[PDB]
Amino acid sequence: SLFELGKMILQETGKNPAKSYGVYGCNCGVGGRGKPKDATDRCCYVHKCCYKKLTGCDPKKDRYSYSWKDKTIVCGENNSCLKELCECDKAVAICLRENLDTYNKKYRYNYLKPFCKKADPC
Amino acid sequence: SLFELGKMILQETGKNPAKSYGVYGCNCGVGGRGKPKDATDRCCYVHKCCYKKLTGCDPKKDRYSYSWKDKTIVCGENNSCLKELCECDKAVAICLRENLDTYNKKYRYNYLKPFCKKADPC
Ligand SMILES: CCCCCCCCCCCCCC(=O)O
Ligand SMILES: CCCCCCCCCCCCCC(=O)O
Repeated sequence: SLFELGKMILQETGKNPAKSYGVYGCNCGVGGRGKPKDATDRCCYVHKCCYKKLTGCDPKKDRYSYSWKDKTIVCGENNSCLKELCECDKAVAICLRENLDTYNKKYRYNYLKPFCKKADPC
Repeated sequence: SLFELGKMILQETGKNPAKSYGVYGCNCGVGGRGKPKDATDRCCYVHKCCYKKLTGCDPKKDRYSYSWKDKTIVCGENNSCLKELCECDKAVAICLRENLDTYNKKYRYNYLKPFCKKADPC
């Protein structure tokens, strides 16, 4: 769910996840995808595409189990859809962390999301 | 949609809407309803209940028309659902402004939303 996702992003990036990513760029946070603004935005683009392969569970509301082992997100023993969900979430938290070097605060609150250029198919 | 809603909140409160209200209390922003933490939180509770009873349009996704007339939000006639939605948003934006006087920063990023006491039925 959003809870696990946020917790993962905090754990990987060290950053308040709604603050940094809730409305970032054309792909991070609320809304759908769009032409990505930068690498961070692409992480989110990839994450939303990842969600589309999911059937059987709801990425926003379904909670799942994971742990923190040797500073690594470890997706739990769940079920098939929840496992892949957890893996989508882990992957975006890692990607966001890896692209902290180019995170741009000026994209943090993109209230112009509805006007982002249409995303290409996943 | 979220676009109109965030814009009204900014126009009414003067505050970055996702920043102040995206994760506030047990009721504002992401997630569902819960026992309100304060007056600001209560505004969002009422807003979420307002959303509950709409039919015909999607409150988070569906754009609508409104105007800023003498610093008043004036909902366009739109259609039945979009107008009701517009009035839902207008109401919460006004409510949030009216309660800035007790807004509490300590509630701004409640990552423990899922553990709020269950909200009463709308
Ligand atoms: C209490 C519920 C937790 C709320 C935390 C929300 C933080 C998630 C925002 C980060 C966006 C993730 C990337 C994406 O949009 O796919
Ligand atoms: C692209 C537009 C993004 C706007 C995101 C922020 C929208 C408002 C957040 C707070 C909503 C308060 C009312 C409620 O929670 O029901």
